[PDB]
Amino acid sequence: KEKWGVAHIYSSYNNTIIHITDLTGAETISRWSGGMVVKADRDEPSPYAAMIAARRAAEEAMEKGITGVHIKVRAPGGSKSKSPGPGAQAAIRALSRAGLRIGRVEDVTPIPHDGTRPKGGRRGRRV
RNA sequence: GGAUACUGCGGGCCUUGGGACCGGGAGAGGCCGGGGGUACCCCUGGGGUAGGGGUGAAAUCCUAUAAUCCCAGGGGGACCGCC
Repeated sequence: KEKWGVAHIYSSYNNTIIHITDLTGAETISRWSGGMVVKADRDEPSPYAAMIAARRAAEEAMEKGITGVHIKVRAPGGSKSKSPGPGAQAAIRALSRAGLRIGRVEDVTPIPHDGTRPKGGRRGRRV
């Protein structure tokens, strides 16, 4: 029989997390970060690191018996940035190549109807 | 002593300036009461294993008394995105 899961991707300017669950999101299957596959902190969001972690997670999922997968991609959002990083697309293509079938794709970046104050300081960062 | 255009004083008239009223509409004008929208933070439960965050690069910091991440619930305070 064909079973479907869900891949949550959390992408940032500093790391990428790929997490595969069942359709309910209450049972976890695999979880891999860009910091498990490199040793430089400045490479955690490299799309190659993302590809590698995606491959590991996909192979573990297949071993567990997962065939299809829906996708929810996310940036931190809220008061932080609303734009994903560059590892998300890499991870998606890597999941496709690993051998899983892909279903729906959606963005779930949480966005403020009007909310809290960000960290700048009325003048932002000045480096 | 004389004159009466202008100004002042006294008395009548006018509607052009201003004010009052009727009508159908506009608008984030103000105050009061009620109902909501996402997001964020804390707590409690379930899943899961080793890093998460952060930078020009890093480290102080959180983490094995189980973090980041995913799910189900409870509470609280500010704000009202796109249009």
